[PDB]
Formats: sequence, C-alpha cells, structure tokens
Amino acid sequence: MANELTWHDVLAEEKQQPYFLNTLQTVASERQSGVTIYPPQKDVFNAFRFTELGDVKVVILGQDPYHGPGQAHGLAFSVRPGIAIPPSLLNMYKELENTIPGFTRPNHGYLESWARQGVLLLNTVLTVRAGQAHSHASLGWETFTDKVISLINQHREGVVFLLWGSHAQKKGAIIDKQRHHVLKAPHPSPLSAHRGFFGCNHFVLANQWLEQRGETPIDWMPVLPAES
Repeated sequence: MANELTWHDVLAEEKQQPYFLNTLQTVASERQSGVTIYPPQKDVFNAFRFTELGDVKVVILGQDPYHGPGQAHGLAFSVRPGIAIPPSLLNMYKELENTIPGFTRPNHGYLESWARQGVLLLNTVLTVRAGQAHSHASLGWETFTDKVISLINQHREGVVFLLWGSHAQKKGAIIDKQRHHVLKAPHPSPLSAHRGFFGCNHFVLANQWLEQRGETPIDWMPVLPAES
C-alpha cells in the first residue's frame, strides 16, 4: 500500500549523505568518460521502485549486478526478457520445480512479478562496469545497502530474508533472528549449488512462515506479459 512507511522517509536521511553522493558522482564521471556502466540509471533503484518499505515480505540479496549487455535491470537475479537465463537463476528455477509442485521453468529471467509481490531483490552493490566483474564495489554501495537492511530490520516485523552465499550471510548478521525469519543456504551458482542450495527448500518454508502470521504466500512462478 504505503502501508506503514515509504523508503523515502527512512531514506530521506542517507541519500543526502556525503558517501552516497560520491558514489553517484563517481558513476557520473565514468559514464561521462565513456565507460559503459550497467545497468542504466533509470533502472538503478528499481527494487525500491517496486517493493515499498511497508510491503516487504521476503528479501533476497545479490552482491554485484550483471556486467553483461541486456541482462541487468535493478532487481537481483532478474535478467530482462530475451536475456538468456543465468546459471544462478537456472538452479533456482529447478530447485523450485523440485520443491514447489507444478512449477515448470518460466523461460524468461524476468522476475518483476516477484517484487510486485513484496519481494525485495536487492543487490548489495547497485552498479558495476561492463565486463569488469565486481568493478564497482567498495565505492560505497555496500554502505548504502547496509543501512537499507537495518531499516527493514528495525522498522519492520516478521520479515523473510533468504541468505544465499557467505557474502550475503555476512550482511544479515544484524537482522534480529527473533524479529525476522532468516533462512540461509549456499549460492545458486553452478559451483555452490550442489552442496547445500538444491534441497534448501527455501521457497516453501518461506511461505509456511508467511501463512503462519496469516500473510499471503508467494507465487514463485514469474509472469511475463502484463500490458503487451
């Protein structure tokens, strides 16, 4: 709804922060020089565009955004339509198919429908440089995304964070285990996957928790067409 608070009130105070600004003043210079920066600026804050504070239910963190063309668009793991399904996702798709019944691979890495459910797909660092993996880290984003978390953790009760990978598990250390449901597991990545992820069943336990508090469960089957 707007159902409690908006990102702008808990973020009125940060976005006008010295560090955050350099962070964007920086990217500003580069793009200027001619360094293709992904993803486009209009898309930078898309997660926050689609999942208001007061509407978070679940939370999945990503570290660095897709440095490859056509892929990135603001939401973690989410690739645009047409954009070939990145290994990571694939493994999620499967694990999904496997645990949730009836799920059958979407065939589009487009995951907007999830955020429209109240799932925040937050990449810890928000921008990066094409081809240059992890190229925009320590530029301050982590710091923005770090505060962002204490926000939900402190001004929101009973949240679901799914922690995949050690990095992100480093992130939610602050999260109160008592106030917010925190499921952990390896990284959907081809490497991580087999050895913890596959089988984690994070997608279902997630909803068991939401149903529990009487909430609306999540339809992990991403829809694509909306308008046309």
